[PDB]
Amino acid sequence: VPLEPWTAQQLQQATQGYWHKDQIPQTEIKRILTDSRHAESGDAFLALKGERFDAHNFVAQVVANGCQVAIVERPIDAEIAQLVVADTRLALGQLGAYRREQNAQLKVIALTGSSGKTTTKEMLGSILSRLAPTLITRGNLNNDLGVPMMLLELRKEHQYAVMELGANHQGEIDYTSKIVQPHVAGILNIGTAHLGEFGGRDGICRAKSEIYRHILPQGVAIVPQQDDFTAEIREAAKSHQIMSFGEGGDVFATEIELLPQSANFQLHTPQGSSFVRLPFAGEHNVQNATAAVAFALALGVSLEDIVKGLEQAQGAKGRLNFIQKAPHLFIDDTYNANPTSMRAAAQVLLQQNGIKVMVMGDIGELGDSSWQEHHDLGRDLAELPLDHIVAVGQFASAALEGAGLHSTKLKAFQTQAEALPFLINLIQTHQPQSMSFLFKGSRFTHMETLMADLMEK
Ligand SMILES: Nc1ncnc2c1ncn2[C@@H]1O[C@H](COP(=O)(O)OP(=O)(O)OP(=O)(O)O)[C@@H](O)[C@H]1O
Ligand SMILES: O=c1ccn([C@@H]2O[C@H](COP(=O)(O)OP(=O)(O)O)[C@@H](O)[C@H]2O)c(=O)[nH]1
Ligand SMILES: [Mg+2]
Repeated sequence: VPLEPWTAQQLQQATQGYWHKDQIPQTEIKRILTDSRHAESGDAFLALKGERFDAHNFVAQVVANGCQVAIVERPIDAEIAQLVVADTRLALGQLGAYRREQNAQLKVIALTGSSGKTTTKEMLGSILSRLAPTLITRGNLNNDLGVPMMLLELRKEHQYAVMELGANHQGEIDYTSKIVQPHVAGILNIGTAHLGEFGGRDGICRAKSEIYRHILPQGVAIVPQQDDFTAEIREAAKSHQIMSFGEGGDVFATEIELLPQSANFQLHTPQGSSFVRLPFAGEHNVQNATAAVAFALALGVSLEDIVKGLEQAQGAKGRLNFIQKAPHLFIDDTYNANPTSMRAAAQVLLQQNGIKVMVMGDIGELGDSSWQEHHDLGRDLAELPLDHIVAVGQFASAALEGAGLHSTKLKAFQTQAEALPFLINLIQTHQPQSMSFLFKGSRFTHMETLMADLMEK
């Protein structure tokens, strides 16, 4: 915020809807929201429906709260101006697309990939915000509804927009990218497909490849040079000018030095080279950095400004955020977690100093291997130079059993409420000594709360 307001005319024109009983708002709309709990005077309540729910059911609530404007699929019997449209989900997409179009001064990026989307997006935001007002995706608003919701936040001051697209299924990326109308778009990588997921990895590649379809004239397609699908992705982008990142590509890194909380490397590009002291840890973040560089070069940003942007960029919440507290270290890497990611984080914890204790949560999405996965993990993780391995969750016992000849190193737990005391006690268990805490786990375990609860102590 703030938000550039809408006039009744603009709302009507973008959706081609009609004002119920000719009741046209005489004041502008300051905001368009879908949450009936927050709609107030000046807002336009957009009623969405879906699997087992229909926000049209809550229109009386926004009316009671002062809201006098709503965007609906069917006229409701209540005292409120109503812009009637055929489909409110499509109308939302049209409102975002219309605002995007009205902001002709924008240079737009759209990116996707199986991993590193948010990090790369943050890196670009850092680079571009140094130059001019820039709007980047917030949180996970990267789907059919999220993308347009973000575009509603565009303002005349914005010169750049970095839109993250997180869809993985056929036709989804075409939908959101068409709304976005990017000048530069591309794919970071193609990961693994869900167990039994229709299409497999090939399906993810075809889905994400839809991101090249609506690149504007004289635009640029960014492609990953080191991915199992590089050849297929290059073919999909053949109708556009191409720039690549990764080994053997246009933008790549050499002499990488992985430091405890950062990474050093020599950056190579068609616009020259430069050393980079990247304030992010791990090789994956170096790869994300190279992608950000390619995306930025495609927008005409100088190499000098790109490096400056990278060196002062900050990671997203829950993505390896180093929090130093007294002689103790707290690495908040709770955003999400998977098979690999969990073992990778363990290492980063090792590269640190003092007493290493990895507070992990449930890795949620291994259907039946939830026991087998956590079993082997706790086995290999407890086999590392790690000191203590606190495991919280329903499959925490699966890790304790897997520990095997390392059961004295791992102590399972069902809840944070039960584990918290163990960490507080384990703190003094080592008297005044430095300790490195690394909190990981799937998004639903919200391990950041436990970490916050332990730090607030
Ligand atoms: N290039 C990469 N390859 C593989 N994993 C990565 C890469 N960059 C980051 N990660 C891993 O992905 C996790 C999330 O990173 P990030 O939020 O940037 O990705 P994302 O693609 O936005 O996630 P989501 O799919 O939920 O949108 C990190 O904790 C990290 O382990
Ligand atoms: O009771 C509800 C359920 C959903 N929504 C809105 O409708 C959107 C889409 O909901 P859906 O269940 O279709 O997808 P989800 O967001 O849960 O993935 C959400 O982002 C909300 O903004 C709402 O207003 N009330
Ligand atoms: Mg994301």
